[PDB]
Amino acid sequence: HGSTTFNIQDGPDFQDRVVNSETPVVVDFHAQWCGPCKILGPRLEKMVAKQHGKVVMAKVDIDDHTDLAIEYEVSAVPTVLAMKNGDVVDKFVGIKDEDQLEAFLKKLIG
Amino acid sequence: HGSTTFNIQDGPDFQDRVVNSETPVVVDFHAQWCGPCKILGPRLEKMVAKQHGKVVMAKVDIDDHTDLAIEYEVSAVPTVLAMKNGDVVDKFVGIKDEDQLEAFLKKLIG
Repeated sequence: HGSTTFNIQDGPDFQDRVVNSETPVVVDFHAQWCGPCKILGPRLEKMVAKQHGKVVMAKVDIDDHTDLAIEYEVSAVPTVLAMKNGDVVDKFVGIKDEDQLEAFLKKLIG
Repeated sequence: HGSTTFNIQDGPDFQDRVVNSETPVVVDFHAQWCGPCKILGPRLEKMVAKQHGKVVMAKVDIDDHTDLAIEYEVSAVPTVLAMKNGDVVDKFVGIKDEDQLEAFLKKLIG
């Protein structure tokens, strides 16, 4: 699909848009009961969008995607994984501000 | 309805077995991706079971029951709420050992 930011809909959708992505990906594990996700989520989303295809953001609602949180050993939300060619290359938990997200994205993109 | 320990199945099951409970209730909010819930869960279930109906334990899987987590402002798991006559009277987050769980239940029960 056209957008660099998207909700993961299922396991195949994850395999295709994350594992098989040809660009680096930020996977944002969140949930509707997690207050801090409501700050982080839109923040990162906007900054990912500004990169115009150099990075993509897969949003994963943990409640709809329990398997995925198990596979990635997510124990709290928000968790954001940086992924490349199918593997995890960086991670953080909790909120980060704009400068920190910018640094996180530059480290991933180059 | 003979067990003092039970999984909450839906909204009405919650209003009936927790809000409308005649006994003190320990509500355990857990998920399959949360490691520490696998220590706490069985430990607390066993200790509640030993009380033979002076308290009950309502288990709430947060992924099957997002709504309850939103209502009770659960921000992380494990979160355990103590409830009586439909109100929240105590709370803790994370694992506790048997001495702590034992004090917690004596404070609740009396």
